[PDB]
Amino acid sequence: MAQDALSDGFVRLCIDPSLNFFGEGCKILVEGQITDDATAAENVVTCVNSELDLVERFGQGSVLTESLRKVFCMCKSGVSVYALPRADAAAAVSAVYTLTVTGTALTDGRVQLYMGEAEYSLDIGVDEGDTPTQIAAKIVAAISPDFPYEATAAAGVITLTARNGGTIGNHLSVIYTNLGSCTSVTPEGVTVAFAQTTPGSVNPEPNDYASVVNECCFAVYVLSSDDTDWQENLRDWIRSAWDCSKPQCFGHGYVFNKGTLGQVLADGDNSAELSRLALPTTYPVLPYLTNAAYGALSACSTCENPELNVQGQTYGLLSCINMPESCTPGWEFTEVTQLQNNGFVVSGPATTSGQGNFTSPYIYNDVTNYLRDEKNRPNATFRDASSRRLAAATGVALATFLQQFNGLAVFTKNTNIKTGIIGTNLRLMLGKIRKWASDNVGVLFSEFDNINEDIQLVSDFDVQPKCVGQPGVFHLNMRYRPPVRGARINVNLVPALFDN
Amino acid sequence: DNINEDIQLVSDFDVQPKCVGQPGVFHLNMRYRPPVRGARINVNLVPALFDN
Amino acid sequence: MAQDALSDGFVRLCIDPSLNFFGEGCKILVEGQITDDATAAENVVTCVNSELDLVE
Amino acid sequence: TTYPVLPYLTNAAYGALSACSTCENPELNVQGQTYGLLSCINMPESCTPGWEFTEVTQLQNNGFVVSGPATTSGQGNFTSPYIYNDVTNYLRDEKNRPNATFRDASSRRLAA
Amino acid sequence: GNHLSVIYTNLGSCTSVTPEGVTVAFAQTTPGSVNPEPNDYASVVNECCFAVYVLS
Repeated sequence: MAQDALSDGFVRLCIDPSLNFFGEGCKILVEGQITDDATAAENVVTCVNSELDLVERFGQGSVLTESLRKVFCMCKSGVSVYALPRADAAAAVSAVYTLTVTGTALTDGRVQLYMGEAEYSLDIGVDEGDTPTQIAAKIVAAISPDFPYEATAAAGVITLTARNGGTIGNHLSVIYTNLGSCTSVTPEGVTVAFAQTTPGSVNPEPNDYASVVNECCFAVYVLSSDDTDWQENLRDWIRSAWDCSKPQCFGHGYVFNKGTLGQVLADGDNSAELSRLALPTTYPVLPYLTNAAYGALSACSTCENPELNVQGQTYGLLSCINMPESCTPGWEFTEVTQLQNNGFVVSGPATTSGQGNFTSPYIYNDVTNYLRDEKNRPNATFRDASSRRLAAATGVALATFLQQFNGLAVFTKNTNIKTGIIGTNLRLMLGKIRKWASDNVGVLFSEFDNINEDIQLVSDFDVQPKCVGQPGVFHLNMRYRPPVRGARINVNLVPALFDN
Repeated sequence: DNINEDIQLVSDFDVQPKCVGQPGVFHLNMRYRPPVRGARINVNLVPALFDN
Repeated sequence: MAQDALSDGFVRLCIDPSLNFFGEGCKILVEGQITDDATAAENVVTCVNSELDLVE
Repeated sequence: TTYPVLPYLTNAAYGALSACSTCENPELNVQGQTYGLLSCINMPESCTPGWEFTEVTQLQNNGFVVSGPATTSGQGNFTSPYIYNDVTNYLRDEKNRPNATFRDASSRRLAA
Repeated sequence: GNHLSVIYTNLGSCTSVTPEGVTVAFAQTTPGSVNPEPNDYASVVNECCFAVYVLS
């Protein structure tokens, strides 16, 4: 039994509210810790298809699953997500914090605490007085399973210990939002204190990228760790992906650095391959969540066109992260200027107030840690990440163009081509290359300073000594500039008065 | 390279000793090269920044 | 493998913003005093490549 | 050692491509992603190439034909290989002198 | 025949749901020993022109 309009089988109808027409966007790789209850294989890259399989595959409340949660939040489409799970060192210890409640509530109301991120913050209320600290600590009825820490729920005071060992858990921050003036009435006589009691000690230091990411290409690398040694290994891998010794894969990596001004400036190892997210000691959010948000935002979820800058309050808004409002900005303006001038990406809140509501941050500058070329000359050639993106795009675009000369007859010495032959020579190849370069002014390039000096073609015979040059081998030199864009306006405002 | 040295033709009477050569027998020597074609291009790419 | 456009090995790409196309222009000699903390050999003509090797 | 395909199938495909479907004009080189694609062979994608680039360079410089896949990924889908260099095993000379007279397979066809 | 290779594509996670609890292992137990070595080309390919030879 069938239906008339469909019975003959000319139209074959399929109804599915879960199909996706989008093609396979670029690739992003996320690397972080896992836990024992994970079912994914250690030290092996895998593909992730949606939010839902986390925890089962990558463990409960582990760093990697939390990072992937933001990665899949900033990208509704146009990206492919890959994961590189890592395991904790066997000797690593877990950091410990104590949240000691005190007093005895004597007025009814609500108490709402901020923990790590807006998702892990909870609002819990009490409807009667005379509740001791024992009736307090009922918070555990609200703490989510995904919180990266475990609450002991002891006798009146709850202790917090990280799930993943090492220094990564050494960053939890707890804030009493309603302690100050607010429109929500807080129980009177309640005082909650937060303090640390033990740090982490050991972090894993894998050095095997050449075996797990051997040849597959990735666009953005996100590393959920704060260890300088691990970051240097990733930097070396990206160096390798760009070296001229063999065909290149390119790519750009994102890391963070938390500390005081004098400490953060000590991590500037002139890395053109890294964007370093400088954060202060008093930062109220888990750093790797912000790092993952920035990485996933810049990972072609916006950059389908490589020349776009991830800046400002529109194209650089990390809308997946929420932090409470505060008067203190985190960095002073002079500290911000120093960080920006030394090669660190600085973020800030989208609004300021003392009421303590939730706000999202954004990014002031999209910069790489590059400050000096290989001859130690300071310049801004690779100051912006868009410069690296454009260099990668130009390399591929130029490589595709030159393919037409592969297998084409080449005439040297006597350069007269007999009628009917299919071939070329140096002068005609140079003309075609110049024409292609000129056609691209406005897309890849800015106008050329002197096109007669920027592009040069020579044959291997002209270079090598007699009887050593190989036949059919050519050398090309090309110098170029990327397009310019508005950066700043300095305004002088002079209020006069009506006169004469 | 040099057509005058790359092709040479000689008769048998010129080569074999006297009274041993044969009539209507020739020796030809030819040297040639195959055609050349594009093989590789070495590209140096030197990014800069707008100045002056 | 790397990337499809660069995999076959016909085009071998090098990206280095510190390269120079200029040939060697003719030479100039600079003669003057040094100090005891310099690491250069006295009374020996040597080439200088950039402004930054100085002092030491 | 880790080649994931039956060795003789690749050899047969290469020979069939280089014999008739291409070389009725003897000066063509069976290389690249267009004129040297073995479209009748499919193998899963892999992050590992089988040969490191230095090994590839050594094999090429020692008179061996090397090949690789047309595309790379970790998902494991099917891809076809192609020939990097269409080269014979010729080195040295009948008088023991290194030269490249018969380096390319098209040289033999042109000589014939 | 000493060259067979068997690969489990969906051992790692993929868009195809591999049943859980299933594992397949592959190994060799006995190799080959002897191959033919004919030397009679002069009688079967006697003066007939072939452009390409394939040896499987």
